Amino acid sequence: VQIVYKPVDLSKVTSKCGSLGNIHHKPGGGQVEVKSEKLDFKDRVQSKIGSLDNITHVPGGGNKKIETHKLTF
Amino acid sequence: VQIVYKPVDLSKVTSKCGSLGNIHHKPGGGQVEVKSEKLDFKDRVQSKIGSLDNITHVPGGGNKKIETHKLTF
Amino acid sequence: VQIVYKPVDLSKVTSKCGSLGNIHHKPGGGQVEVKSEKLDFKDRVQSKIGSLDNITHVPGGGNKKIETHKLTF
Amino acid sequence: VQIVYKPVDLSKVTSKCGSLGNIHHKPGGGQVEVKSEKLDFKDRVQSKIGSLDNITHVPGGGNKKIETHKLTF
Amino acid sequence: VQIVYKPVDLSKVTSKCGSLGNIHHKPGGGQVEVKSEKLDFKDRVQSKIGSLDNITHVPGGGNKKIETHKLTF
Amino acid sequence: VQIVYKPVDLSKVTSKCGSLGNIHHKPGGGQVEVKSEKLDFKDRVQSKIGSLDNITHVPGGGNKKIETHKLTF
Amino acid sequence: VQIVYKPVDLSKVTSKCGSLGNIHHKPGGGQVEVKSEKLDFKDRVQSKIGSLDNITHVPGGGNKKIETHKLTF
Amino acid sequence: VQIVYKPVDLSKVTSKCGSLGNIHHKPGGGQVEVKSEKLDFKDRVQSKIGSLDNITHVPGGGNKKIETHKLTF
Amino acid sequence: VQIVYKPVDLSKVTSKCGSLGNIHHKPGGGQVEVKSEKLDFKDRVQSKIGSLDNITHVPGGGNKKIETHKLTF
Amino acid sequence: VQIVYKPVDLSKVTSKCGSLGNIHHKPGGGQVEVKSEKLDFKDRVQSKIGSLDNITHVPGGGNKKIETHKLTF
Repeated sequence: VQIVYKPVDLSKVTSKCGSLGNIHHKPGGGQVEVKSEKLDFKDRVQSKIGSLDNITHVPGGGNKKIETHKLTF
Repeated sequence: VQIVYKPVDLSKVTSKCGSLGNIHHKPGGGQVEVKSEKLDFKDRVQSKIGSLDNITHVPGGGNKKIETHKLTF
Repeated sequence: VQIVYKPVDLSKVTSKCGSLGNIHHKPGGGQVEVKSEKLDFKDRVQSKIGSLDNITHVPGGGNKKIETHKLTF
Repeated sequence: VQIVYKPVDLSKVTSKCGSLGNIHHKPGGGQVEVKSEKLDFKDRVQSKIGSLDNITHVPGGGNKKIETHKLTF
Repeated sequence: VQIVYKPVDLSKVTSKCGSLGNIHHKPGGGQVEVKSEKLDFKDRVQSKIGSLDNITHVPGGGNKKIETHKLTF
Repeated sequence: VQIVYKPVDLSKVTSKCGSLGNIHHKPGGGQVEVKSEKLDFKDRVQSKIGSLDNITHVPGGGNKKIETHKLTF
Repeated sequence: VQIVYKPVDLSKVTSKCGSLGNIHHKPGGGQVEVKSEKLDFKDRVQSKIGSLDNITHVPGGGNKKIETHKLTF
Repeated sequence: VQIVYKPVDLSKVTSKCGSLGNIHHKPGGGQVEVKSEKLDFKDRVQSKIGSLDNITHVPGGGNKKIETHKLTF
Repeated sequence: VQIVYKPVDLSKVTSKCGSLGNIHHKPGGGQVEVKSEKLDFKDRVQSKIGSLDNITHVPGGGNKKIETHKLTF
Repeated sequence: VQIVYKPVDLSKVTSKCGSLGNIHHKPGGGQVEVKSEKLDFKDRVQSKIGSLDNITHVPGGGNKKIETHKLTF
């Protein structure tokens, strides 16, 4: 048997911004509490427990491009 | 048997912005509580327990493009 | 047997914005409580328990394009 | 047997905006409570339990385009 | 046997807006309560339990285009 | 002229409580707004403007006794 | 002229409590706003403007007794 | 002229409490805003402007007794 | 003219508490804002502007007694 | 003219407490802002501007007694 796999891609992902400006992010603080006797995790776990966070993700043009090229028998 | 797989793509993903401006995000704080005796997770778990977060995701043009090219027998 | 697979795509995804402006997002804080004795998760679970969050997702043109190209016997 | 699969697409998805303006989103806080003795999830579950959130998704032109190209025997 | 599959598409999805303006979304807070002894979910479940949320989805032109191209024996 | 003023009082004000118990007062938050150009107050004014309060007055027996003894010509 | 003023008082104000207990006061937060150009107060004013407060006044027996003994010509 | 002023008082103010207990006061945070161009106060003013407070006044028996003994010509 | 002023007082103010206990006061934080161009106060003013406070006044028996004995011509 | 002023007082202010206990006061932090161009105070002013405080006043029996004995012509 014969297989040919030549997927072509000629693509653009473009972002044009003149100016972002004055981003103000001032969060007031809260309170967080957790109480859990026994905890048992296994096999590829990614958890977040009792967390009070604040993020400001201001990329000056942040673009993604994902591809996946699978081939199996 | 014979297979040919030459999918072509010539695509644009464009964003044009003159100016974003003054984004104000001031959250007042809250309160969060959890109480759970026994916790048991397994096999590819991603959890969030008792979290008080605040995010400001202001990309200056944030575009996605996803493709998946699967081939199996 | 013979197969030919040459799907062509020449597509645009465009966003044109002159100016976003003054986005104000000021949430007042609340209260959240959970009490659950035993918790048992398995096999590709993504959960959110007892969370008080606030998000401001202001992309300056945020566009998606998704494709999936499957082929099997 | 013979198969030919050459679906062509030449499409636009366009958004033109002069200016968004002054979006005000000020939610007053509430209260949320949950009490559940035993919880057991399995096999591709994505849940949200006891959550008090607020989102402001103001893309400056946010457009989608989805395609799915399946072929099987 | 012979098959030919060349569906052509040359389509536009356009949105033209001069200006959105002043969108005010100020929700007063409520109260939510749930009490459920035993919970058991399986096989591709996506649930929301005891949630007090507020969303403001103001895309500056947000358009969709979906296609599905299936072929099987 | 002659005046005699000997008002006698031998009074009890009693409260007997065995046990108060579990008083739960969890108010959900609201929103309040006021807009008033010019405000002019004088001469023994006690006002409350634009206030979102919550009180829990649980005295373990709270009793009043008031008297006023006036005499004039 | 003659005046006699011998008001007698032999009074009790009593509170008997065995036990108060578990008083829970968890208020969810709200939002308050005021906008008033010109404000002019005079002569014994006590005001409250734009206030979001929470009080828990749990005296273990809180009793009042007031008297006023006036005499004038 | 003659005046006699011998007001007698033999009074009790009593509070008896066995035990107060577990007073929980957890207020969720709110948001408060005020905007007032010109402010002009005079002559014995006590004001509160733009305040987000929380009080827990738990006296172990807090009793008042007030008297006022005035005499004038 | 003759005046006699011998007001007698033999009074008790008593508080009896066996035990106060476990007072929990955990306030979540809020946000407060004020903007006022010109401020002009005079003559015995006591004000509070833009304050986010928290008080826990737990006297182990806190009692008041006030008297005022005025005499004028 | 003759005046006699011999006001007698034989009074108790008592507080009896067996034990106060475990007072927990953990306030979450907030945010406070003020902006006021011109400020002009005079004549016995006591003000508080832009203050984020926390007090725990736990006297082991804190009692007041006030008297005022005025006499004028």
